Amino acid sequence: QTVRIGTDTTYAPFSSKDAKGEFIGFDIDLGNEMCKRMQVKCTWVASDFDALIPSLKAKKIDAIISSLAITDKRQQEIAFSDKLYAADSRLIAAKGSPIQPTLESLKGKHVGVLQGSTQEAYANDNWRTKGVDVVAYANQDLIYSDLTAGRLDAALQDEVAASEGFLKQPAGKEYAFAGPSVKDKKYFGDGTGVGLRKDDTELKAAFDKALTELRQDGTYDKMAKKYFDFNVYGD
Ligand SMILES: NC(=[NH2+])NCCC[C@H](N)C(=O)O
Repeated sequence: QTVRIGTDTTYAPFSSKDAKGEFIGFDIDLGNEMCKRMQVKCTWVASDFDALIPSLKAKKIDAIISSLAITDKRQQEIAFSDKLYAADSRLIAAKGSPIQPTLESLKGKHVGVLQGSTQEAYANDNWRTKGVDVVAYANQDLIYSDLTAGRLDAALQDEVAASEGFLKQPAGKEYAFAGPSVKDKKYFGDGTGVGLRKDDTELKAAFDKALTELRQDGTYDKMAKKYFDFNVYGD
C-alpha cells in the first residue's frame, strides 16, 4: 500500500530533522532505499520514541525505523527485520569527568535516559533502584540540553548517536564518553531492525529482501559512508 514508517527524529545521525523539517539520517536513507526496492510508497511519521511500539500495535504506523534495538522483550510484542546495524550503549559526561558507568561512580548523580529505551530499562534496573537519580526524558534533545545546562551529570544512549550526533558537534565540544561501552546482552539487544506487527509476514519478507539486496550490491556501504568511517553494521 503506502507503508507508514514511524521514527523519532531526535537521534542524529540516524534520525533527525534538517532546518526545513525534512527527515534526515541513516535510518531515513535505509528506509527510503528499502521502500524503493520494495516498490512501495513510504510515509514517514514522527513521534516520541516511547510512542512507536504502541502506535505500531494500534496500526497508526506499519513499521518502525528508529534505531530500534532487537531485544528479547520486544520480540514478545512485535516482529523485526534482519539487523540494520549494531548499537552499543555508552555514557557521556563533561570532559575531564571521572564518571564511570558504575553504581559507585553514579550513586547520587543525575543521569539522563530516553523514555522507552533500552538505556532506560538498564538504568532503571541497575541504577535507579540503588540510588542513582535516573531521569527519563520524552526525547534525546532534552537530554543533551539538560546535560549542557549542567542539570545532568551524565547521559546514557546509543554510542554512535552520542558520538556523531553530539560529541563531534559544536554543542558537545566540552563533553566526552565516560568509560567504555556498556555491554549487557540482557538489555541492549542484537543491533537494530525494522519493527513490524507479528502478523505482517509479507511486509517483513519484503523489507528483509530489500535489505539483503542493498547490502549485497554495496549500496549499504555507500550510504553508510556518508555518516561513518567505521563498520556500523557489526558482525
Ligand atoms: N530514534 C531514537 N530516539 N532511537 C532510540 C533508540 C535507543 C535504543 N537503541 C533502543 O532501542 O531503545
